[PDB]
Amino acid sequence: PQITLWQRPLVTIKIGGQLKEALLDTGADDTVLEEMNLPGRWKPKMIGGIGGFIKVRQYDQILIEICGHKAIGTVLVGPTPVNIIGRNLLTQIGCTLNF
Amino acid sequence: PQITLWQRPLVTIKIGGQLKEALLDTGADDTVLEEMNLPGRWKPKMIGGIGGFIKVRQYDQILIEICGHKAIGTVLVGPTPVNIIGRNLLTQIGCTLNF
Ligand SMILES: COC(=O)N[C@H](C(=O)N[C@@H](C)CCC[C@@H](C=O)N(CCC(C)C)S(=O)(=O)c1ccc(N)cc1)C(c1ccccc1)c1ccccc1
Ligand SMILES: [Cl-]
Ligand SMILES: [Cl-]
Ligand SMILES: [Cl-]
Repeated sequence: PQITLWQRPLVTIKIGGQLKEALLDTGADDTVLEEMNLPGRWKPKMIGGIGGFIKVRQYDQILIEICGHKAIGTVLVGPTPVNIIGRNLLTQIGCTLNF
Repeated sequence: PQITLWQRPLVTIKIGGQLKEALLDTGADDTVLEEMNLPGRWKPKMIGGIGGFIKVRQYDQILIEICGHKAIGTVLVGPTPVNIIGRNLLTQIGCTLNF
């Protein structure tokens, strides 16, 4: 699809068999989701935001479907204001910016 | 142009007679620039997200040139770790997400 930016570019994602709403975020290097259960082990990660840095849990090789496109990659879990799909998965789904 | 997301989508902007590098950020509601001077009236504002909130100065009706496309809009100025072009100005240059 082609998504304009007059409103937040919110899409439905599917992860662990559940639907969530998430923001397609070209400013985010990484995908970060609100607290949830994910399978497997996690590793520590620090990410920097507008307000400073936070600690998050890093899960690798996680299956996630984004606006109907399947991806398998790194998902960080922690105290984010909204679920955010970052460049690590935007590239998997073939997303570009155009003007 | 078509800008891929393999790397941060950084472009050159011109604002207040200064050339700067800024991030095209579909996740950002607002445009936020590192500390700089701008003409005219401003009011304080808090903007938030990952990490928490920061206080910024809000300047309205500011001329900006983004990757050679002229726009006008609100520019926030404050302690952001990176110059961000948000949706308020992305729309004006006709920027879309495509996949
Ligand atoms: C008054 O209105 C607001 O304050 N709106 C919020 C908003 O747009 N804020 C933007 C001006 C500023 C944050 C834009 C945002 C993404 O690239 N970031 C900046 C880019 C990095 C590289 C510096 S960020 O918050 O630091 C970030 C960093 C890393 C990662 N993985 C994800 C996000 C907005 C938000 C949108 C997206 C991410 C974080 C916050 C928000 C939503 C819900 C509740 C509170 C605030
Ligand atoms: Cl990944
Ligand atoms: Cl505006
Ligand atoms: Cl349009």
